[PDB]
Amino acid sequence: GLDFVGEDAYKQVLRLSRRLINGDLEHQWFEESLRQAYNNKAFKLYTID
DNA sequence: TGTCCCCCGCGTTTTAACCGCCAAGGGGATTACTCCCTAGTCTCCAGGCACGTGTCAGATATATACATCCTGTTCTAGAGCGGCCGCC
Repeated sequence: GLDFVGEDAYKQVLRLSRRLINGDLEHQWFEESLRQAYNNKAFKLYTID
């Protein structure tokens, strides 16, 4: 369920940051989703927690 | 005994070693279900062991023959000496 289709990207990355701070996201998957979601442009949110 | 060049003691400046802190995510450790194969017999039989023996490669033997090592003699190169020549 890390895909972004059928949902606004901003609310989705907000929820992703919530579970990212929550410590149950397996970080590499989170930066991979950011890479294939915003075409590598969201590199500043890797250390949001 | 000498030497000289190879290694030690020390000054200086980097450098990565140890420590403080942080997550991670493969991975060690534990628990459980289950499934194969190894524990344990019965019977037997075909390979393995004790016995017996003809035999074929190794050892003894000795003149012959290697075979290299030690030594003697000769060849040739090197240093010393002496005679001859030119110069002051």
